[PDB]
Amino acid sequence: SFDKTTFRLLRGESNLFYTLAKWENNKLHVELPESPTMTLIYDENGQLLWAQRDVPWLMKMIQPDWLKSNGFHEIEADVNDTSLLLSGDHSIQQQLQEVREDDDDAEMTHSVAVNVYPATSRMPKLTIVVVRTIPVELKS
Repeated sequence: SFDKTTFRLLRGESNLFYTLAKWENNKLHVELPESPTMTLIYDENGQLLWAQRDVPWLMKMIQPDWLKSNGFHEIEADVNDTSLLLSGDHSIQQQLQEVREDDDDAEMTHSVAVNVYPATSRMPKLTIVVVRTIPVELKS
C-alpha cells in the first residue's frame, strides 16, 4: 500500500515506549502509554527483554535480522492465530468467526514496525517491535 503512514504511526508508539522505559539493577522496567498494538522489546543481541503479551507464534515471526535495523514489515498469520492477538474483543472475535466460516484456510496480514535505539548513558541498546493486532484486511 502506502506503508509509510502505518510505519510512522507504529514508530511514534515505539518512541513513546522507549521514553517511558527505565533500566535499573540489570533489568528493564517498561511502562505502558495511554489502533490496538502489541509491543516487544529486545536487547542488543536479539534476546527478548519484555513483551506486552505472551504469543509464541508472533515471537517466531519476528525474524531476528529485522532487529538490527529500523523497518516496516508485514507478517501473514492464520486467522485462528490472529484471534490470539485480539482475545477479549468479542466483536472482532465474531468478525474472525465470519472469516473462518468463509474459509478455514484464511490468512491475515499484520503491520509491524521495528525500531532500534543505540545505547545511552542510562539505557542499553534496545529494539522495540510494535505489531498491529487488528489485521490489514479488517481495517475499518
